[PDB]
Amino acid sequence: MHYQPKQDLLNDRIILVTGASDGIGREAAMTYARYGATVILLGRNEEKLRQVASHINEETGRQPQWFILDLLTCTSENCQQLAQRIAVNYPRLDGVLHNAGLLGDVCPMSEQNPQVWQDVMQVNVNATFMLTQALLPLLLKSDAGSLVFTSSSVGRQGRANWGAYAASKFATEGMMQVLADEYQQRLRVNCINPGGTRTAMRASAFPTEDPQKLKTPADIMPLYLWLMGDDSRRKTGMTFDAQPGRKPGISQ
Amino acid sequence: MHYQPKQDLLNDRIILVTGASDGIGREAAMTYARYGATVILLGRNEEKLRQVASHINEETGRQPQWFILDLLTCTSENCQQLAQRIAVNYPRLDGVLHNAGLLGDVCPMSEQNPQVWQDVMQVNVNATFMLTQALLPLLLKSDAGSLVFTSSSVGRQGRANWGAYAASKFATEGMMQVLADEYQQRLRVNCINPGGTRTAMRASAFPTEDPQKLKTPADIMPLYLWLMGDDSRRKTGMTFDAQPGRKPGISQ
Ligand SMILES: NC(=O)c1ccc[n+]([C@@H]2O[C@H](COP(=O)([O-])OP(=O)(O)OC[C@H]3O[C@@H](n4cnc5c(N)ncnc54)[C@H](OP(=O)(O)O)[C@@H]3O)[C@@H](O)[C@H]2O)c1
Ligand SMILES: NC(=O)c1ccc[n+]([C@@H]2O[C@H](COP(=O)([O-])OP(=O)(O)OC[C@H]3O[C@@H](n4cnc5c(N)ncnc54)[C@H](OP(=O)(O)O)[C@@H]3O)[C@@H](O)[C@H]2O)c1
Repeated sequence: MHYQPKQDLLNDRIILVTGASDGIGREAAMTYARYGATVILLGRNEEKLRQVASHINEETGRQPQWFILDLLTCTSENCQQLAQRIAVNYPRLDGVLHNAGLLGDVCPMSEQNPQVWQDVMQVNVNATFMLTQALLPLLLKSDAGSLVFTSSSVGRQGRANWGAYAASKFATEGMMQVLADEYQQRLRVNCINPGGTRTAMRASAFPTEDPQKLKTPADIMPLYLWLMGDDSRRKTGMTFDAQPGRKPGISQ
Repeated sequence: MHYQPKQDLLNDRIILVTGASDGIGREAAMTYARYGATVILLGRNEEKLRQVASHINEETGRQPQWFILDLLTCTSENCQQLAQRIAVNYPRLDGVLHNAGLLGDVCPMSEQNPQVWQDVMQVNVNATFMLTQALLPLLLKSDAGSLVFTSSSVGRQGRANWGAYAASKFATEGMMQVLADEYQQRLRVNCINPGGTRTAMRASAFPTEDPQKLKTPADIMPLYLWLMGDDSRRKTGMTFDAQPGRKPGISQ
């Protein structure tokens, strides 16, 4: 998506980003900030969140708040305590970008490791679900709350060596549609499939690949920017692609 | 699907059916038997499996073997011990129908109960995955092993009150496609979405509904029969509907 907006586009918007410590999440949080947003960072590692908060401070003069939450093991209650902690400092939430993710094994189903498989379901689906349940209220208390999940090409068509991850992204799509058709004109709820992007995790699943050939988290930010502003205030229940017509695979 | 075959159609086929104690699983197991198959019953409750085995005995003179396996709590190893127990008594497996399922809460995401949500993921996806991993070998040792999963209309498009269940069925579809494109010409791997059928579980999610209005597990057996015989030996990676053009909803 080509999309060129005012650096005040998100001026009075409170937006929580998961997986904000790295890759696309770090990028999205920094970009939201740079466009006015009052961003909240979520991750497991505090030092990594300190780093990110500090850079947003350098870039914008306001320092974002971070909260720690480990999706692999957090409980429903853990998620409610979080929402409560948030609630004191913020009147509401205008946006939630679910970006935290676990890849897990890329390998044949025969070799796919079950603990890892389950770890992937837990982070990508279950905890992602529980956190969105704990955050649903704060969001509903927005002029027009925007909720986006992170999908993938193997969340629309499963390919040979993808495993827990393909299954988890399908579930993400499903989960988005149930929420979308359920919050009819109360919230926007969509997925973005970012596409192959230059991050450590794309490296890990494609070591052959030359990252210089890949597009960059900054390169795909337009879509992220769109789904969060007002230019999208009527669109819900959809799955947007960041690199339309890049098509599956490695070389590119 | 209209499909009228020899009652020797599955004559020398070994077929394992999960959720064989009730509903569509009980039906499929009894129908396979009645068409020649050497059927293996899986479930959690032994007495309920005794009942079913005994009726197949009345109907066909051969008594099927049952094995107990509780998908909510079984471990990877639990699944391997099973496959081993099977392996002694059977040279291979010509078919595996994954039919065991958990509905979980039908209600808004806001009210969706997390333990139940996770229980549904565990049975429908995770354990279904681990059991198919433990059974993959026996299956590959077949002339043409057939593996089918059980999907649902909310595994293709998520609807308001479906929850863990919609998400789990999407994942099922994903899991089927990864396996299908991965066992290229080595196995057939498809889903059947049975459609609204007259079972206790359809009753539970649609109490308004009049079951007399519903089609019956025996009424949709053609598709089950198809996917398992030779008349389908080249089709893989697909999602077949039992009641094509019934369309979502209650009244019907
Ligand atoms: N980039 C691509 O090629 C592409 C393609 C398909 C899908 N995606 C999707 O893009 C999203 C973001 O990917 P990325 O490449 O930006 O990520 P990344 O930098 O490689 O790492 C993903 C993020 O997830 C977080 N995370 C993992 N486990 C967590 C846990 N248990 N608790 C809390 N946070 C956890 C990590 O935090 P920590 O640093 O603290 O560990 C990390 O910041 C993912 O959901 C992925 O599925 C991207
Ligand atoms: N019928 C429909 O309207 C329709 C529509 C959509 C989807 N489906 C699909 O149809 C499939 C079969 O449904 P049905 O109506 O035939 O089923 P059902 O009779 O209502 O019960 C489903 C079966 O799953 C088994 N099961 C549940 N939890 C288990 C566990 N933890 N361990 C082992 N087995 C377990 C049950 O065994 P026990 O008796 O021992 O508890 C039962 O035999 C399901 O996968 C469902 O998703 C059907």
